[PDB]
Amino acid sequence: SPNDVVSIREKAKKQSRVKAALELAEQREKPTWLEVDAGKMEGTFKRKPERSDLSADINEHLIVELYSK
RNA sequence: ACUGCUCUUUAACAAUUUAUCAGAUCUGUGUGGGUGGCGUGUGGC
Repeated sequence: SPNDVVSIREKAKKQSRVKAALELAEQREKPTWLEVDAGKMEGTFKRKPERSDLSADINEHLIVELYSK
C-alpha cells in the first residue's frame, strides 16, 4: 500500500550491488512521487502517480476496450 | 597681401566532396613521514 517505507536488509548496504544500483537510481530520473533515499538506501512511497507523471506514448483506453469488448 | 573651395548618405562571406536516418565515477586521515668525516697526538694491550 502507498505511504510505506521499504529498504534493503541492514547487513547488505555496503555491497557493490547496492551502492552501484543506488547510484544508478540517483543517475536516472528522480521521482517526485517516490522519496528515494540514496543515503538511507530506501524508498518511501505516498500515492500512485496520476495522469501527469507517466509515459505519454502508451495506450490503455485501447487496452481497456480490447479487454472489455 | 600671396601654401588652404565639396572627393557627394559606413565594416562589405570564410565556410566544400560517401553518405548519415544521426548512429557506470561524484569516499576517507589506520600508520610507519610531519651532528659526522678526516688528520694529529697520547695511552693501552
